[PDB]
Amino acid sequence: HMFRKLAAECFGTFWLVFGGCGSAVLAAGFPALGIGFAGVALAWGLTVLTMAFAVGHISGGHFNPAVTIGLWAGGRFPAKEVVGYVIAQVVGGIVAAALLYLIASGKTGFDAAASGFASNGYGEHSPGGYSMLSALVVELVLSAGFLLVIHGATDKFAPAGFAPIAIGLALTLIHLISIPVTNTSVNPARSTAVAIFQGGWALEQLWFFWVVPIVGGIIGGLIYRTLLE
Amino acid sequence: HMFRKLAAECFGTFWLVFGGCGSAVLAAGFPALGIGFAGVALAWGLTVLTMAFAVGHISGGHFNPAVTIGLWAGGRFPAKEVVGYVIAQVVGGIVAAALLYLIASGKTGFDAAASGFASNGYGEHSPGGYSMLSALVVELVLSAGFLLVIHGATDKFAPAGFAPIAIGLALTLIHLISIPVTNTSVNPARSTAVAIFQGGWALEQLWFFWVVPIVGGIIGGLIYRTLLE
Amino acid sequence: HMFRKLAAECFGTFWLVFGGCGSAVLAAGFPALGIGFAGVALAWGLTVLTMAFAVGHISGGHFNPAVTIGLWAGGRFPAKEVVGYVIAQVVGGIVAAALLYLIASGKTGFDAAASGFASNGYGEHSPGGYSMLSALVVELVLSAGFLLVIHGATDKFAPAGFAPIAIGLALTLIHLISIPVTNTSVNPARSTAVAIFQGGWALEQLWFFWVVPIVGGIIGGLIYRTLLE
Amino acid sequence: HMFRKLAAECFGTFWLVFGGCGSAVLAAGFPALGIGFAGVALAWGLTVLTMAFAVGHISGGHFNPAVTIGLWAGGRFPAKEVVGYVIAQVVGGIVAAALLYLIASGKTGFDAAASGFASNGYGEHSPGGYSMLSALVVELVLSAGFLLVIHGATDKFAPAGFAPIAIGLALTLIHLISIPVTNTSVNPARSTAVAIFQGGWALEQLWFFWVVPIVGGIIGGLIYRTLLE
Ligand SMILES: CCCCCCCCO[C@@H]1O[C@H](CO)[C@@H](O)[C@H](O)[C@H]1O
Ligand SMILES: CCCCCCCCO[C@@H]1O[C@H](CO)[C@@H](O)[C@H](O)[C@H]1O
Ligand SMILES: CCCCCCCCO[C@@H]1O[C@H](CO)[C@@H](O)[C@H](O)[C@H]1O
Ligand SMILES: CCCCCCCCO[C@@H]1O[C@H](CO)[C@@H](O)[C@H](O)[C@H]1O
Ligand SMILES: CCCCCCCCO[C@@H]1O[C@H](CO)[C@@H](O)[C@H](O)[C@H]1O
Ligand SMILES: CCCCCCCCO[C@@H]1O[C@H](CO)[C@@H](O)[C@H](O)[C@H]1O
Ligand SMILES: CCCCCCCCO[C@@H]1O[C@H](CO)[C@@H](O)[C@H](O)[C@H]1O
Ligand SMILES: CCCCCCCCO[C@@H]1O[C@H](CO)[C@@H](O)[C@H](O)[C@H]1O
Ligand SMILES: CCCCCCCCO[C@@H]1O[C@H](CO)[C@@H](O)[C@H](O)[C@H]1O
Ligand SMILES: CCCCCCCCO[C@@H]1O[C@H](CO)[C@@H](O)[C@H](O)[C@H]1O
Ligand SMILES: CCCCCCCCO[C@@H]1O[C@H](CO)[C@@H](O)[C@H](O)[C@H]1O
Ligand SMILES: CCCCCCCCO[C@@H]1O[C@H](CO)[C@@H](O)[C@H](O)[C@H]1O
Repeated sequence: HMFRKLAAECFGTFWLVFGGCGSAVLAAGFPALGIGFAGVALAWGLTVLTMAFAVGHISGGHFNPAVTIGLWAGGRFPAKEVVGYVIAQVVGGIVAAALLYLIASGKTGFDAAASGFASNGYGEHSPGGYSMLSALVVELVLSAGFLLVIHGATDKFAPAGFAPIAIGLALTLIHLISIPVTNTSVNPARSTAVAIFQGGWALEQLWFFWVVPIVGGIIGGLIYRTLLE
Repeated sequence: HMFRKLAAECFGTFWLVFGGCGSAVLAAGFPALGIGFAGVALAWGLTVLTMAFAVGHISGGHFNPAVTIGLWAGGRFPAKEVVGYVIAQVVGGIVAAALLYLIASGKTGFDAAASGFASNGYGEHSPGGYSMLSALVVELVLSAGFLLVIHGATDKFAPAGFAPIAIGLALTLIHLISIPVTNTSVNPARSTAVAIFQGGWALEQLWFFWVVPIVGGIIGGLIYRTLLE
Repeated sequence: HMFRKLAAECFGTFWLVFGGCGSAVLAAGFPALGIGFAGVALAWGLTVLTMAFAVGHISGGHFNPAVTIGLWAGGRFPAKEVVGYVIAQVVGGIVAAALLYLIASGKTGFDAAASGFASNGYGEHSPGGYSMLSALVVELVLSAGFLLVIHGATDKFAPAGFAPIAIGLALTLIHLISIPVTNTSVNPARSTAVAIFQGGWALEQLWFFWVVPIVGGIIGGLIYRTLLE
Repeated sequence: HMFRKLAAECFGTFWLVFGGCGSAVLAAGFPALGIGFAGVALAWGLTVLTMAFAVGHISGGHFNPAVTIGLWAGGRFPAKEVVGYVIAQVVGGIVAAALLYLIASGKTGFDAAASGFASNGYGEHSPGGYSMLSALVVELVLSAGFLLVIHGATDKFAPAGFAPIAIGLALTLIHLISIPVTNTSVNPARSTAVAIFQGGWALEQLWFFWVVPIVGGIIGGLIYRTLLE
């Protein structure tokens, strides 16, 4: 049933934004004991590992408009189901961002706009001061690579069952490399969710984190489909 | 035999409290080399991963009254076995908390009451100063999500064998997000165990960490059963 | 062939001491970027995960005299092969400790005696100042629990293939809890290897880390065999 | 088809250098939140875990001239395919190093030569001041051990599917031990890639990190083939 797959994609994407962004906003910078980028990166991949095992057998477990569209371009997913996944994914992420904003507001001094609310940005809004070109190349390469890993790990001849470990851990890796550059998107639903609550520059740069992750995912699906499969 | 399943749940829950709380009390804040929240979060999920692989095939490996009751509500576990699991779980956790208190007392300056002995709390007793509403929402969402992941990872059509990785790592993730908010419960046996030895406010707020994790687990079982399965 | 199993146990135990102790001596305290106890704990479990997958199908992959003897007591391993495993394990660990001492000496200021060379100790020689009773209880409980996890993860009805993940990660967990107490033994071959090169108090307390890990392993094998299996 | 296997080895090795070196150059030392050696070590192993699951079923997933040649020496891979793998691997790594250098240049003050651009070195160029002998022994032992783990984890009687976890995590472990000594090579393609852009001493010491990782891999393949298999 399409409706359960959509529900799976919705809950899945909530889990991803709530855990990934949640761990950044609530836990990364906690004084002395905070989890850092490494811990945020771990949380990211675990959201996908845990939900891909929980609901992958229902929707395919994309939880990411760049995954859905890259699987489309890779010949693994039908055109007709794409938009519904992307919508489910966005809604899921917004609901998680909203519950997170509520949780974060329960601590004195919380300020979504000034902290950035874990939004992805480049230039002045890159966590490490990286240029827009730096942001483009990193997001493109890692979106491509994420898709190449998803395609291959779910290949016919790939050992059955492990895809959720491969894919989720691939997202940890992605974050271990790129947080300093863009705060790591590779996911338009993820960038949209928190940008809405950040409410300023995150909305002005949001288009970047629709365009680049998607193109990158497309490229990754094409590489697998035409050169590897 | 019910007796071995109870024993499995008892040893399992001891392993969870001893490792999870043990790593927090003995190792989180160790000067210069201590493991932080990220390391506590890792320990948490590994207690469940390791025991779910060790004794999951005996009891189902709940190790958590919110898991048992959420599996009940999800239609995966019988009413008649619930109370015995919960009792086993509580006893297991108390024995671990007691052996831990003994281990911790062997270091000059240990003080269960003043340190909090890894107890879950909100408000004044949240590690990060988060309100009661912040604590409710986080514990509710993550208890629900823990149950959704348990249900899905053990679904008929979920690949056999991986559930312990999915579930245990889901608990790491849960801790990576919420330690700052409540010290992370999602488990009434876990909160009760150490609150007894903390012996003050942890006992006054303990009811919260029975009610919220259970309701949350219930909701998660209901979501899976009615919308996903 | 017994000879290959011994060789597997020997190489295995070298891998464990070289990686576990190696990461502590070379990397834990590296200024600013060092890996801490959490990273040492991760290295520990990965030595066992990686070798249990590499040579578990040859020897059973014990790499630990407390594992061999606890599997004996659990009815999973024959008396007649025990001593040969323990010998293989000790030799393996000593060779790793020797190559490590050589590697560590290649940096100005290295001093095995004064640093402790990653040796296990209690009292004055506990990393965190914990008493002998604290050391006994922690080592006993965690040795028992390690054995309970090994027995269960390799149970007939335990899903085939995952034991190396369960067991190796159980050792990470063990280290996440107890490094501050004893530097974490649960392994007489591991304690002997480096105590020889530390060459002072580590040799005076070594008996503790033969007796306690073994008794603990025995207890864990007995718990599984009589109450769980 | 040889061409796809080469492409798999090429993309694979790019993924390894881009993630491993990428995480070091972009994220290790990030102020306050940076990922450290432990996080770099995790990234390393995840590059191999993720690509071995994605393309292992295509090429065998070596991503490392020391792996290819050690599998040769172990009797697991034909002489005639070796050079093509090594070439693919080197090209892959250089392309990743180039895209990384471009990403890193987008931040004020980046200087590949002075930072070392994550190059492997010994002596004056060891991160921790370790001698050349220290560097030889560590790289030899860990290259050998990496190969022993690869051989065993892919043995006939090794449980099917887990090799990518065993091998990838073995690389994390390798890095947890040796970064301080050499920045961890065990991979000539990895050392060559960044040495080209470092452009000074990294090129003068590069031969070391061809010779030692290869000899070590050879030894590891020989140990398995003659003593364990
Ligand atoms: C699915 C929801 C996507 C939301 C995209 C909306 C883009 C908003 O656009 C932004 O609006 C803000 C006005 O409040 C301003 O801060 C910015 O100048 C403007 O670019
Ligand atoms: C699927 C639902 C969301 C679709 C993509 C949202 C793209 C938002 O794009 C944003 O639009 C603004 C225009 O108002 C511009 O001012 C911003 O610069 C741009 O980031
Ligand atoms: C899917 C979301 C829209 C993607 C359209 C691709 C081209 C967008 O192009 C960009 O739009 C920005 C404002 O939106 C401007 O600030 C940039 O100058 C413009 O280059
Ligand atoms: C299964 C065991 C559950 C124990 C729940 C008992 C609740 C105790 O209640 C508490 O008792 C303390 C008196 O010692 C006081 O600190 C508190 O004011 C009181 O709320
Ligand atoms: C299964 C065994 C334990 C059941 C749940 C214990 C709930 C304890 O609840 C506690 O009770 C006290 C009443 O004395 C109150 O004062 C505290 O505020 C409350 O946290
Ligand atoms: C299972 C444990 C009891 C849960 C009962 C749900 C309602 C409890 O309600 C709460 O009890 C606390 C004291 O116990 C009071 O401090 C709070 O004001 C009260 O709201
Ligand atoms: C398998 C190898 C086990 C070695 C155990 C030997 C116990 C050594 O015993 C120790 O010897 C040292 C003398 O050099 C002294 O530092 C100590 O006082 C003494 O207890
Ligand atoms: C299997 C090979 C090693 C067997 C166990 C070694 C036990 C060493 O035991 C050591 O012996 C010394 C006696 O000289 C005592 O002085 C020390 O206190 C004690 O730690
Ligand atoms: C297997 C290694 C020997 C274990 C024997 C168990 C009893 C050892 O007993 C201990 O031996 C130590 C010196 O060895 C003394 O310092 C202690 O006082 C003594 O209690
Ligand atoms: C596959 C590509 C391998 C490149 C190996 C080339 C070895 C370069 O050699 C180096 O060249 C530099 C001149 O630019 C100098 O810094 C060094 O003195 C010299 O050793
Ligand atoms: C497969 C393509 C690369 C082959 C190995 C490159 C080995 C480079 O070796 C380098 O060569 C230089 C000679 O110019 C010496 O000066 C350096 O000391 C040495 O590191
Ligand atoms: C595959 C790359 C070449 C390996 C050849 C093995 C012997 C190299 O030998 C070394 O070469 C270096 C310059 O290249 C010199 O600095 C050293 O003194 C020399 O020992």
